Amino acid sequence: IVGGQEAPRSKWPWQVSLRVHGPYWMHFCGGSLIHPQWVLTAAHCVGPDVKDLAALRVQLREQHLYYQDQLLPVSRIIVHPQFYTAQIGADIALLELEEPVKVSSHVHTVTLPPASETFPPGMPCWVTGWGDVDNDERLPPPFPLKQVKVPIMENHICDAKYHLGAYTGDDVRIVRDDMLCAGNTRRDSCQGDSGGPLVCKVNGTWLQAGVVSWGEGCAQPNRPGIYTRVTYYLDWIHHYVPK
Amino acid sequence: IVGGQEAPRSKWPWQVSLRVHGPYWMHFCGGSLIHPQWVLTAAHCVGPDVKDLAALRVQLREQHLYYQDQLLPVSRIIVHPQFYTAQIGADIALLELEEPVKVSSHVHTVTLPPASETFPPGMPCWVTGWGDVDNDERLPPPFPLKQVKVPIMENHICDAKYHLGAYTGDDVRIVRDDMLCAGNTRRDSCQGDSGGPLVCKVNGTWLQAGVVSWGEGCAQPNRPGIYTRVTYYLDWIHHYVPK
Amino acid sequence: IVGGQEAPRSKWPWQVSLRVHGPYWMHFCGGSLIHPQWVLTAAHCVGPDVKDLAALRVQLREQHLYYQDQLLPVSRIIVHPQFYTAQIGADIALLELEEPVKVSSHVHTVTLPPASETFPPGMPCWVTGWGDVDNDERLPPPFPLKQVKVPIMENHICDAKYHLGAYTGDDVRIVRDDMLCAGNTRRDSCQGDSGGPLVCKVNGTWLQAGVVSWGEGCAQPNRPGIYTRVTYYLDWIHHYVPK
Amino acid sequence: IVGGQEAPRSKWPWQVSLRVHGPYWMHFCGGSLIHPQWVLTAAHCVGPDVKDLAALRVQLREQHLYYQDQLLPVSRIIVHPQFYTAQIGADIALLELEEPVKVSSHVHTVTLPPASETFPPGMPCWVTGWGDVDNDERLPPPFPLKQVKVPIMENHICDAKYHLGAYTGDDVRIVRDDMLCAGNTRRDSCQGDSGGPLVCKVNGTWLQAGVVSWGEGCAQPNRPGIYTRVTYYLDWIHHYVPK
Ligand SMILES: C[Si](C)(O[Si](C)(C)c1coc2ccc(C(=O)N3CCC(c4cccc(CN)c4)CC3)cc12)c1coc2ccc(C(=O)N3CCC(c4cccc(CN)c4)CC3)cc12
Ligand SMILES: C[Si](C)(O[Si](C)(C)c1coc2ccc(C(=O)N3CCC(c4cccc(CN)c4)CC3)cc12)c1coc2ccc(C(=O)N3CCC(c4cccc(CN)c4)CC3)cc12
Ligand SMILES: [Cl-]
Ligand SMILES: [Cl-]
Ligand SMILES: [Cl-]
Ligand SMILES: [Cl-]
Repeated sequence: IVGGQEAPRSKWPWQVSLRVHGPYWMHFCGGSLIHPQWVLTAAHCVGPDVKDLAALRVQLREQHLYYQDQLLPVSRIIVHPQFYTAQIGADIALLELEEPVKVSSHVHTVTLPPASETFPPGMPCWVTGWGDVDNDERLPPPFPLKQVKVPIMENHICDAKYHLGAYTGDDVRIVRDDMLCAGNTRRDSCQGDSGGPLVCKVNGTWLQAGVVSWGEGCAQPNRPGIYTRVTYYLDWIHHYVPK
Repeated sequence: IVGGQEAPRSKWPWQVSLRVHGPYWMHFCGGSLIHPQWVLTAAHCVGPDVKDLAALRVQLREQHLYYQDQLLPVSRIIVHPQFYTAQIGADIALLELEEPVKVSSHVHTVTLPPASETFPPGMPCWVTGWGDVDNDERLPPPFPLKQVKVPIMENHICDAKYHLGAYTGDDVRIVRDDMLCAGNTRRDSCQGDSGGPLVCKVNGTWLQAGVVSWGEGCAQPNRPGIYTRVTYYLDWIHHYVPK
Repeated sequence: IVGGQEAPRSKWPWQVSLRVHGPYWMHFCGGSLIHPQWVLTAAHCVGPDVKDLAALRVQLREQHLYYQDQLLPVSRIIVHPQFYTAQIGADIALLELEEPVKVSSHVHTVTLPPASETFPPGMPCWVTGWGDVDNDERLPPPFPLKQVKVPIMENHICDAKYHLGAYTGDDVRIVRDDMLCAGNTRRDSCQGDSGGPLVCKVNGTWLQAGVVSWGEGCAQPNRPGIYTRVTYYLDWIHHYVPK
Repeated sequence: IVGGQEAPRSKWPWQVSLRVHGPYWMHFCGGSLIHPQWVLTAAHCVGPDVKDLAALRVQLREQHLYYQDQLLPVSRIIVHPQFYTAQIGADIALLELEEPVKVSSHVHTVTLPPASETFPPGMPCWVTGWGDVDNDERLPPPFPLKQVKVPIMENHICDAKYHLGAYTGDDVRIVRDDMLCAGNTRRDSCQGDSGGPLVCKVNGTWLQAGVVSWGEGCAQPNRPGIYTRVTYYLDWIHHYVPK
């Protein structure tokens, strides 16, 4: 997270951390608890090439990474079959937990938006994670969960910004219709935040609008953060996750 | 270049090296001389973002990098407007030199293929360059130009390989129709070879079939190297370079 | 620490961590609390060149680095004037804290040895710290304090080992008389453990025999760890620290 | 070499490069041809631990490293038996070549000084090598041999300078009697120049005064380059090398 601060312990009860087996169970990507037995994340965290399930675990909301880990095994990785790279799109994946989590006020699910939900330009949303704090700047120990408030950007404007200072033809889409943009040169998600949630409070209810997907660096001029648009893939999500 | 060997001095008179300004004028991609005032390279080497032309120079065929440099400045960088990433396609670009080069038996242009040549499996083709000699292994000093003979794999077969060990659906195309596949687990191009030539001997004449573009690593199982298919982009090239 | 295990919370109440200011207050050496206002460490951790005192802080016994830091600033750095490198000797230094620490069962001083204790082979001795767990392997998060029991090797025997596989003449002393050897190819201190304590239980009391100083790598054949012999430097220490 | 320039091809016919076996025969240290069958170098380049002779070769004077290598095998490494580290001293070694070199005006021996030779403070001398061009700045390709003119410094002054900004007692020697100092904040030897020659023209004859040994960084305030004093070790040298 670039330009944020450390999150209050009471906030973001759905945030998860994805961990890969090595010398330790290291954080590589974020995710969100969308049902007691399912995590929503980015396909590029876990694909497109097939991964060993035994080398992956999930960690539920933690103030500080690694300090009080209680690692959860995963029973299935479901990567959207249209995914090959984040720039092409379909950057979305599900992880089915081995058990349902017992929900509490401290760890619980996020609400998905209705199909019709339009998160309008300017709407204040929040992105969270334990990613880098700037380009090539790691989150320092003790690895607090960070948050930053970022406004939704309209696709057409976000696409136009990506074309400024580029050779790419103006009518050739960079930011595609299954993607959503947020952030500026002071506030953004960054590497390690991938797969985590962009959430917006709509009439007082928190809805997950996006999944951290990609961008050109973090907080760079004319290069807002790009997210997979959750509304776009609701039907695919609902094919596996109970409503 | 993975596999193969140091090129004889008499071969590949069209090979160029692209250099970026820093503590020294460092090699970062290859290219080919297609006209005395024009170099053909990969878009990903010089885009999609606009770079400072003053910080780019070209070196004509050299047996060893850096030893006998005579760097040439560039007046224009022209990048295919469809280009955004190598995995999407249109990985092709042109550099106009500030002056025409004087040609000779040692340094001269390569012939572009007619629109109809398809470069089928079994054709004798070579890829050349100063890139890495295996995944994450640098070409050692004194940096000789390398060459390797690479076998063509038909696009549909190549695409099908790219789907083995992938989540990507089998009918979601990975290797696109403007690309070409060649190489195996002993013979391939690698990082630093990008933008250079794949040339095939057709009826006694060397034609440039491909521009080194991408792949999943270098010389990995089921993952041939991918080239930009030059025939696909002949009309574009001819918008800029005289016939 | 190579080998051994995470220390129980009740053990080594004297262990400290030295921190250098940067993107975070990073652990770079250990130390020991020898008086409420004084820490004993290795000279090589803080010298021979004079450093900015404002950029140094000390953390008292913590089970996990960084998680619950309460950093304490330093008023004086006193380095043995014979010191230039660890291989020459006099690898010993004192830090005066700006305030006295409040002691308890969890955090308190270690007892210095009488001038006459020699710490012979067979004595039960432990070395503790947050350093590397093998040559060039970092202690992973969450950075637990480690301990390992290390066997003492008599100085002359240790010196003779240091000469095996060396050009150095056998009568040119390597392990000097102000040093002490301990450890083997399974149990040793390592980088990041420097400046911390080697403690040996003598007649029911824990005494600090050694300060972690140097060695040829960590847990390597014929190369025990080398410590600064605390008894050699008692008079110096007592020039500064009250009895 | 810090602050130098590329050497004329006619200069320094005694300079050699020491090469270690890996992915290529990489330069690690300098040396000097002091007899047709012997190279003078620093012991820290090849010790104090015993090295495999088969993994070492010598390269005679070359304008550019790696370009025209003709690598020479070594038949004996002789490391001064008093050597353990450069800061202690005796940082001097001999390599006996498998054959005598055939001398020419382009490659030939350097003259050693007489025992009595005093290279006085201020005398202009030259150091040469293919080392780093500043702290942590590698010599760029095509790796030219560099030179820089450096004045001799008196030991007592050099020792005093090393004490400025240090905790080390003023009467505790840092720069020892077998060492010689030269250089300033604009001109110095650096890592990779080790073992190469410091040469001074005395009444029109070039004599080797020093062997590049160590220092605190390169070209740092109050930290001149330190060399092994060749006069000090003449008798040891003459024990193996014919006069
Ligand atoms: C994940 Si990749 C490594 O991405 Si790119 C550097 C190619 C990339 C393409 O578009 C981009 C657009 C942006 C960024 C970028 O700036 N990022 C940093 C910031 C980050 C980020 C993350 C989270 C949030 C935010 C928002 N602020 C940003 C997103 C990535 C990176 C990119 C990649 C995608 O598909 C691939 C397919 C293959 C490979 C691959 O294996 N290689 C590349 C090709 C190479 C090769 C070279 C020559 C010849 C051959 C033939 N043998 C091979 C071998 C190694 C790599 C990839
Ligand atoms: C200890 Si240092 C960093 O030197 Si060494 C790595 C060659 C060393 C000398 O003896 C040793 C003996 C052992 C080890 C070693 O193996 N270690 C790894 C393990 C570690 C350790 C730590 C804790 C516990 C244990 C026990 N298991 C071990 C101790 C170090 C290392 C060494 C050193 C001491 O005094 C110095 C003074 C100066 C410098 C220094 O600044 N430089 C070296 C010289 C160099 C230079 C080169 C050519 C010309 C010039 C002139 N401009 C300069 C510039 C950079 C470095 C040092
Ligand atoms: Cl919340
Ligand atoms: Cl040819
Ligand atoms: Cl204890
Ligand atoms: Cl000369």
